[PDB]
Amino acid sequence: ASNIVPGATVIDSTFPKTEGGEGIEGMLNGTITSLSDKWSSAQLSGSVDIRLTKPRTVVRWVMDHAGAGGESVNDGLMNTKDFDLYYKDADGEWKLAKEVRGNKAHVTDITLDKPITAQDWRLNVVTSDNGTPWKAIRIYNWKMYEK
Ligand SMILES: [Ca+2]
Repeated sequence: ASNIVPGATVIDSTFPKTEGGEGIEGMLNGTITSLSDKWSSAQLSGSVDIRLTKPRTVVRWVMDHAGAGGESVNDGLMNTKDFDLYYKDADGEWKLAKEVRGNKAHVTDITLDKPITAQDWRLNVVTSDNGTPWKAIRIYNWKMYEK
């Protein structure tokens, strides 16, 4: 209802185009149905550009990492560590909304410094985990909220 990511389209990414289990769309649907309701990639870093169903004024940004979906629940070794959110401004320029460094938590729930109005948003995964033996990008949901 209030998460405004679901229905978003992928407009660009820096990952080889590839069918198709646990694709990018997995983190857009806002659900944790099962192990298959995430995005996972063997490429340990990269970015995703999405276009929301409409422009939104975003105040809050939530990421459900692997631990939130029941993977490595005890230690969080599979949880995304460094990752940033960018937005495309009115002039068409990408601007940094929020940088995260050193995360280990299952869920990151971040209020933005200020409300940001944009339709196109970018997630950049810098460091995909916290030293799990089975390294991968594993993101259950990318969620954002208006006031
Ligand atoms: Ca999901």
